[PDB]
Amino acid sequence: MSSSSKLRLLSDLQQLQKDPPEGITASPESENDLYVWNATITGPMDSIWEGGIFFLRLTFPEDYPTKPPKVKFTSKIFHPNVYKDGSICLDIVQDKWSPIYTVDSILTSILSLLEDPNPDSPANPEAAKLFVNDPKEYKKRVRKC
Repeated sequence: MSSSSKLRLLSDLQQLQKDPPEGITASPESENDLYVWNATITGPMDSIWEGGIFFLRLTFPEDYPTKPPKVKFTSKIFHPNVYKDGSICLDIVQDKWSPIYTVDSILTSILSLLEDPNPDSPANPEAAKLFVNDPKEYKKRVRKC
């Protein structure tokens, strides 16, 4: 189980280093622990996110990819699917996890959440209600966290 999770994490990193997705970076924090990663994503170049860069922490279980990583924002953010501690409500790293998802797919999915939030799972109900009912105020709260 230890060698298989190491090998899969090595494989996920090799994929990212070969074809890095636009605006996304990710890697182990230290070469001695493949199970704790830092990542950055670049928000859409629109009037809400303004190309802002956000920091994330991914921590992987010992039996990855059978179980998903835990992913959280370490940058502060105002967003319908992000809890106060930065943890993200995203079903593909939760109830809908599948070993088919690499770090690349996970981070690509999280960037999509930024530009297109899911109002159905409001981790942040205030943000969700503004996104749905008052977009000008939503944008205001996004830009001043």
